[PDB]
Amino acid sequence: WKPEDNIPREILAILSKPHPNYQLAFLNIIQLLKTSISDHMYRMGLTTMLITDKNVDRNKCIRIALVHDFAESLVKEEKHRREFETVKYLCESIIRPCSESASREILDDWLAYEKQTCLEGRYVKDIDKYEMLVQCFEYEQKYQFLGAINDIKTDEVKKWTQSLLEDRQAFFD
Amino acid sequence: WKPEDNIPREILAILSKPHPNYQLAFLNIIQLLKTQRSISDHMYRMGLTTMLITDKNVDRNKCIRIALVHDFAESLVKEEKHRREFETVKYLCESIIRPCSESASREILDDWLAYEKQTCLEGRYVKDIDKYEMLVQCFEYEQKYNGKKDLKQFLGAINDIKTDEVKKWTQSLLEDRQAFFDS
Ligand SMILES: [Zn+2]
Ligand SMILES: [Zn+2]
Repeated sequence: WKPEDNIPREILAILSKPHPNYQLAFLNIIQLLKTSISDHMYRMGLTTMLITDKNVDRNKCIRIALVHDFAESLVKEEKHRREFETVKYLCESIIRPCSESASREILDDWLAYEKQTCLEGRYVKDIDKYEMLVQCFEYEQKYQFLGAINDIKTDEVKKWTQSLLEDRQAFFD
Repeated sequence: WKPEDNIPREILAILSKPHPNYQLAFLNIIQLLKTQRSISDHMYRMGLTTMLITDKNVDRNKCIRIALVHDFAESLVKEEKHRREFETVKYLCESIIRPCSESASREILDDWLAYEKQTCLEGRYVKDIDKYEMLVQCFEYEQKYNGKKDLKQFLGAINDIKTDEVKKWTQSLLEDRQAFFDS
């Protein structure tokens, strides 16, 4: 495989020339965030700000909730590896040139989500799930949840889902 | 006028309710921000753009937050228009953010204030980037043609940028656009 087979032809052309415009190349690879996971990650980022837990840097939480689904855009056993190498490629062939801190921190936050070596990654995955719960509920509000209270880690988002389920039982009747 | 006018009823029902689900209501308010002048997508591309700041003297966390909130007063939208957005941010904070995270309320209010009215370096950077990506938009559009172009959005860009770093980005971009038109 090759982690450029999905990078468009002309962005590849932009980066290959010596000392390219890595910023426009980024704002182009991102101006592709609409296929719409851009809204998804943005909404999750805004949601992270509501964590009561004192043991939280919600800034890293936003970082995680802004970069994690942003990997599966290009790209399982082969996946969460080759996704790792495409994140590697974006970090070291786009971000590392014109940004020192960002390449490192971005990769390690992507891992912090894709291995959950941090409480923030756990919160962000909890949110990727609980927002979808909200969406299923607000959908059937015009007319499936699957044990998802078990499928939540943290106690805080567990309580969020508990409130959501109370509202479910209110609605149906 | 008052901000409650520009708010869907379903959410107000979620709110004048005993044990209101403030998180669900916040998620609803966020889920109807998908709309452009999408603005959720605009703020997301902003959020990932601001991470490309290398002015070591900048809190890019506050940058990402200002970016992700600076245009959030937009479900509730002629000097009084900014009055309405200010009262809107305040209404959303005192009545939706305070009742579930008292600190996030004063974080969001002051991040929005740091943007629209400038207060920090992070605000300057986020504003410069809202202009920069619009410039990228216009250039890609102009590229999909032989030119014209659509000068008028470019006349005088390097003067609407306040930071050195984004001035540099914009200089590179204007160079490449002149290269396009030299063909
Ligand atoms: Zn997701
Ligand atoms: Zn903006």
